[PDB]
Amino acid sequence: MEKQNIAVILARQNSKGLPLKNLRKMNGISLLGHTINAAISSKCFDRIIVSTDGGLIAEEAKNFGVEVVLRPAELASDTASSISGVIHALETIGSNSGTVTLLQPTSPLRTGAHIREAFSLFDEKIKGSVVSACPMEHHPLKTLLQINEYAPMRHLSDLEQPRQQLPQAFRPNGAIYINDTASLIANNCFFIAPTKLYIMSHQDSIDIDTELDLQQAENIL
Amino acid sequence: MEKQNIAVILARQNSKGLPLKNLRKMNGISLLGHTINAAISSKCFDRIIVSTDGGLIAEEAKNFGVEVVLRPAELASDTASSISGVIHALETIGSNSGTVTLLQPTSPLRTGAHIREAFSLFDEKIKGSVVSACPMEHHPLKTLLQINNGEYAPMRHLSDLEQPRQQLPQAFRPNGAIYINDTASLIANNCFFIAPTKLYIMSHQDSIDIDTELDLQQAENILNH
Ligand SMILES: Nc1ccn([C@@H]2O[C@H](COP(=O)(O)OP(=O)(O)O)[C@@H](O)[C@H]2O)c(=O)n1
Ligand SMILES: Nc1ccn([C@@H]2O[C@H](COP(=O)(O)OP(=O)(O)O)[C@@H](O)[C@H]2O)c(=O)n1
Repeated sequence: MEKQNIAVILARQNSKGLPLKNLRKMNGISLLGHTINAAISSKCFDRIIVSTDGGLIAEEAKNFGVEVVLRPAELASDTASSISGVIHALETIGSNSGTVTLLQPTSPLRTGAHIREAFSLFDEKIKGSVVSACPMEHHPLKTLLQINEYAPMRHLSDLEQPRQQLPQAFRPNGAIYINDTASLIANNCFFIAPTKLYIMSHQDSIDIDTELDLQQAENIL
Repeated sequence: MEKQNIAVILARQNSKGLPLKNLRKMNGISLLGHTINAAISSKCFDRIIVSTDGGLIAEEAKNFGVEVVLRPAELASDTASSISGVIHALETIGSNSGTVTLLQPTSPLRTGAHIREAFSLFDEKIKGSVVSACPMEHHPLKTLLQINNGEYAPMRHLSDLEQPRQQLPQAFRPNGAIYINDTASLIANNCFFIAPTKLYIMSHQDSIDIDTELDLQQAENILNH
C-alpha cells in the first residue's frame, strides 16, 4: 500500500462548553471550516478526513470538499479518547502507511502555513512526532507537586532562579500533532519519541472553549 | 539576642513597568499601604520594616507607623536580588534570630488573615519555609524543555503529555505574596526556599500580582466586589 499523508479532523457534534461548538462561526466561517481550509491550503495532505457523530457536522464537511467518516456514539462520548478516534478513522479508510496529522477545530488561528512549516520538521527516517507548542507564561520548573506535602519540580534552587538561567519551556497547544502512521497505530498515542516541536506564538495558539475565546480570536483576525 | 518575628517589605521607589508603582493607589490606599496594613492586622510580627531607596516611599511607610531601612542604589537596582535586600534589612536592624517574612507590595489582595494562616503552618522546630502559592492553569508536567536550539525533552515522562490532569499530581507555583523563614536559616542558606518547604495555598484571585495598569484595575474590581 502506497504511503499517504492523512489529515484527521475530529469534530464530534456536541461539546461540554459551547453547544455545537465545532459549527460556531468565526468571521462567518465555522471552526470546522477554518481547520479544513488550513488542511487544504497547506497542501501537505493526500487525504483530509473529518470524523464525526452528527449529520450537521457531516453536511458542513462535505460542503468543504473533504471526506467524512461517521463515528459511532461510543467513540464520540465525553469519555472517548481522541486517539481511539484517529485509529477508527484510519481503519475506516484503510490506511496504515505514511503520516497522520490530528487537526483540532478548536485551534482556528492555526493556518495552512503553520501546518506546512510544522511538516518540514517531520523526520521520515526517525519518525518522531512533530507537535505544535507555545511558550509558557509561568515556568514549569518553578513549581511544586503535591505528594503528601509538596516537592519541587526539580531543585529548590530552580524556584529562585531567573528565567534566563533556566531552559526554554514550551507546552503543546493542541493545534497540530503529526506522526508516522504505523508508529501511531503501534504506540496508540500522539507523542512518539523523539518528539520535535513547532513553536507558535500565544496569539495563534488560541484554543476555543468559551464564548469569550470566540470573540477574542475573532478580533485577532 | 531574643527571637523576633520580622516582616520585610522591599519597596523600591521607581519601576520600569508602572511608574512609582508602589505608591499607586487602589481604592484610596497605595499598594505599599495595603501590604503594610496586612502585616499590621496579621499581628504576626514584632517588627515591620519597609526597605526602600526613595523619600516618597519612606514618608509613606512612616505614616503607617512602621520602620524604614534605606537601601544603597546597588541593592535597589533592576538586577538586585530580593534576598540581598532582605539580608541587608536584617543586618541594618541587627536581627539574626526568629523569623523573617518577605511581603511584596505587588500582592495587594494578600491580607492580614492570609498571613496569619500561613504562619500557622510554620514549624519552629523543623524550620522549613512557608511560601504562598496558587494552582497552575497549565500543568507543568505537560511541557518540554529546550536543550539545543531545535531539540526538546519532556519535563518528566513523555506519556505525561497525554495523561489526564486528574491522574497527575496537583501542581502549584509560588505567588510572590508570602515567604516565611527561620531567620538563622535564611541568613545561612541565602535563599527563600529551605527544605522542607510548606505551601500555603491561595486562590488565583487573591494571588493577583501587580505589574500593569490593567492588573491594578482588576485588583480594584475584585475589592469593589
Ligand atoms: N473524543 C473526542 C474528543 C474530542 N473531539 C474534538 O476535538 C476538539 C478538541 O476538544 P476539547 O474538548 O479538548 O476542546 P477544548 O476543551 O480544548 O476547547 C473538538 O473539536 C472536539 O469536538 C472529538 O471529535 N472527539
Ligand atoms: N530588589 C528588589 C526587587 C523587588 N522589589 C519590589 O518587589 C515588588 C515586585 O518586584 P517587581 O520586579 O514586580 O517590581 P518591578 O521591577 O516590576 O517594578 C515591587 O514592589 C518592587 O518594588 C524591590 O523593592 N527590590
